[PDB]
Amino acid sequence: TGLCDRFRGFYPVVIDVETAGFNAKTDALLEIAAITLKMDEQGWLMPDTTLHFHVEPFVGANLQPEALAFNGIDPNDPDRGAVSEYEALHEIFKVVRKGIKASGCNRAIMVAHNANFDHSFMMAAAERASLKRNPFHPFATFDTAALAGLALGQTVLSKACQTAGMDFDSTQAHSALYDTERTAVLFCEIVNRWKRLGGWPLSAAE
DNA sequence: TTGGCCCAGGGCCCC
Ligand SMILES: [Mg+2]
Ligand SMILES: [Mg+2]
Repeated sequence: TGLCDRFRGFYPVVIDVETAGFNAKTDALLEIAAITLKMDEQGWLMPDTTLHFHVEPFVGANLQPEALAFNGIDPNDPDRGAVSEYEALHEIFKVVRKGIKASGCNRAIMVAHNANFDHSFMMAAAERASLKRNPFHPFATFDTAALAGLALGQTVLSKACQTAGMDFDSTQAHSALYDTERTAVLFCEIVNRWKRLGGWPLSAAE
């Protein structure tokens, strides 16, 4: 009933990014939050550690106005508190490598909504900053849109949360911290409901 | 417990 036995040794980490566009290679990463997970004694999954950073646009990054219109971020504001892609990701990777070790996992896997998006941005930022020993799987993800489709019959984040019996706020939507937390709680509830229904462990049904 | 965008009104929701 250990975390390391749940996902074949993958350590699931919830990620949401806010960006200045849809292209991971050309558009600025502006914000990232990460939430690691843990299992209790009863084997229920739940949020553990929470990290959140404002990110300084990389050298030569594009900034799409419509993106900034959508997320309401201003990369010029000297008050936002931005750090380098190197800084935010170094911190995230350190906390993650520590969680992998403590739980006896061997690799992290990104949990995110329409996960290829956040995965592509984090990987692009890691490559730019030349971070070595990136603990995240280089192509596998746990997409909560697909998981919600299965569990809840909904793929839109806000709707999936509401369908799962969670609160989800519009006026708080479109900020990394809130997004990541709701996503983490959605993922945990999906995993936990599968367990409550006797789908896990694989021996439980019989 | 989406308001606003994008291809008048409908449907979309990873920025
Ligand atoms: Mg968001
Ligand atoms: Mg997102």
